[PDB]
Amino acid sequence: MFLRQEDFATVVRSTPLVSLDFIVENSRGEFLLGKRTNRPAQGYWFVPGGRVQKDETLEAAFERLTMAELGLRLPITAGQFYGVWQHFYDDNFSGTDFTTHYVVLGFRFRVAEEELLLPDEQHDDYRWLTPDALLASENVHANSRVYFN
Amino acid sequence: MMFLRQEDFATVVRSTPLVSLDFIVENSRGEFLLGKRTNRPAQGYWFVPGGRVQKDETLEAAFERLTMAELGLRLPITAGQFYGVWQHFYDDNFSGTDFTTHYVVLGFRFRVAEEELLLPDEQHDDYRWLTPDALLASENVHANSRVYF
Ligand SMILES: Nc1nc2c(ncn2[C@@H]2O[C@H](COP(=O)(O)OP(=O)(O)O)[C@@H](O)[C@H]2O)c(=O)[nH]1
Ligand SMILES: Nc1nc2c(ncn2[C@@H]2O[C@H](COP(=O)(O)OP(=O)(O)O)[C@@H](O)[C@H]2O)c(=O)[nH]1
Ligand SMILES: [Ca+2]
Ligand SMILES: [Ca+2]
Repeated sequence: MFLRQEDFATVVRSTPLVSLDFIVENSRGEFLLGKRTNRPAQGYWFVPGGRVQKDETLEAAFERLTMAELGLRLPITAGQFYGVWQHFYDDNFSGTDFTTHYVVLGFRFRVAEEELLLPDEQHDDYRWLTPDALLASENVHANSRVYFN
Repeated sequence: MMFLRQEDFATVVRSTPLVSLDFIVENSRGEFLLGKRTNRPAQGYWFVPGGRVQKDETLEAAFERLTMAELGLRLPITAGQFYGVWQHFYDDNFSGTDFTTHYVVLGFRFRVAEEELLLPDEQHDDYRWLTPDALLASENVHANSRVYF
């Protein structure tokens, strides 16, 4: 259920979003971050992830979101559950007039870089970063840095 | 902003998953608390106490608000044992049968002293402390509560 703009605005204004964030490792002990082109956390390096839709199972969401974010569909069985997190932003997808709140389910998994097809819709660049490098940069959003604390 | 007007809550339930905390509440003898629900969804079923997280509310704050509202006893989230992520889908909703309800649920288990609760009558018309074997044997205990045991 991909909502029309009016109803997505009302939803974001009124209730927490539920999302899956992906802690994606390569063959070198590095993790995938993309530089976000959408609000919230626009212009920051952030892990790939997205919200779960109405009446969508977590199993279905994991497949839809891995395909949408990484260009590679993976089943939820590939992910290692990595906690429940909470992300609060002062802005939203279409403005700076109300806040966004996510309750986030983290999942960690390792992939082969050559099997991904990284899309350009939500990020304008992608890097595989070591925990030390990502923790040392203010350009990586705090909500992504904490996964590596 | 937090407790929504009915109009806004209806839009939310129609359009996106709710995020809730369900409480697996044990007494000193190893029995667990179930209430007979007076509201939709799962109306008329025995169910664990629990409720949804509000916009811009931390999970820590929601746990305190919800234990107080559900049990008459405020407990901190540190008292709870994380008990998994679950998903509950219902064909009806708080206002009737016009649309479905979807919850992404964070389970928490903890023991209380029965004598210290002040069980409210707003959401349940009866309460029982049941053994796992007993609650598992009854179709009047909703499947979404039975699975915790
Ligand atoms: N109109 C609309 N936009 C959405 C919906 N869900 C997500 N979006 C937007 O679609 C894009 C991708 O969604 P998602 O990956 O879930 O969002 P993220 O938290 O920004 O990474 C972002 O620009 C979101 O703001 C929806 O139901 N309706
Ligand atoms: N108007 C309104 N009602 C709500 C809201 N959140 C929950 N409710 C209703 O308030 C009561 C208690 O909420 P909760 O414990 O979260 O619901 P449960 O899932 O039915 O146990 C139920 O009747 C819900 O339908 C809200 O933001 N606005
Ligand atoms: Ca995304
Ligand atoms: Ca409740």
